[PDB]
Amino acid sequence: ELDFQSESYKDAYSRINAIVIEGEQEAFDNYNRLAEMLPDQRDELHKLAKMEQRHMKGFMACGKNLSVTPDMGFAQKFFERLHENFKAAAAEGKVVTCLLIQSLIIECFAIAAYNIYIPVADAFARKITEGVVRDEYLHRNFGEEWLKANFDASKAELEEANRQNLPLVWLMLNEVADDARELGMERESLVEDFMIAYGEALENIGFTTREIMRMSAYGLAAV
Ligand SMILES: CCCCCCCCCCCCCCCCO
Repeated sequence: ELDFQSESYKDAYSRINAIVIEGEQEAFDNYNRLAEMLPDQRDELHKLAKMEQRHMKGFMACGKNLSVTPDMGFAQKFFERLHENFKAAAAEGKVVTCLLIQSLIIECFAIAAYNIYIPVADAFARKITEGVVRDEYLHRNFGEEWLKANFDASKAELEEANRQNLPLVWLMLNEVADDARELGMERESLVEDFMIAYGEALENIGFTTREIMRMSAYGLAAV
């Protein structure tokens, strides 16, 4: 009983949908830079970027389906600080920090958003998103397997990158709140599903329960 036609919904949608398009666009780029920095896995590293471009096109289609023009300007600025950190990190061969930003933080944020979105999405959008989500399950998380295979060498930079970057996702959660509520996506649910995905991700890489509690609390304990 959400009105996908009303002006509130389309308005909030212009920004939310833009965020996802932009996030996919930057994932595409990011996974290309990662293809350079790790030329060795560039094959698998190139397949993911392409996959996100597909996903990006899908969400664009979700936009026209609702006859909504996505505010791509607002979306660019939503990702800017994290995009800056990724760029700077990338410049300096800091591949661990790049993977944490893209493979862990960005992709946990998206998986959380997609699952909250589905049960309240319109028919077309729900289909695309179910597809996107399936694609994410049925492919290895590259950066996560890498970081895991390389944990001891990467542990310290990860903790640092987590301190530099986790708070920015926290800002993004607060910024996206109003509009997401309009779409029927509860803010509490998003924070919850994010932490669950991120915490599990940090476990898989090699962090202990105590380390995971410490690292997860870095955004919210400042708030
Ligand atoms: C039309 C999609 C609805 C879900 C919107 C989620 C609200 C904000 C989260 C955006 C996260 C974008 C990350 C994409 C990265 C891709 O790998």
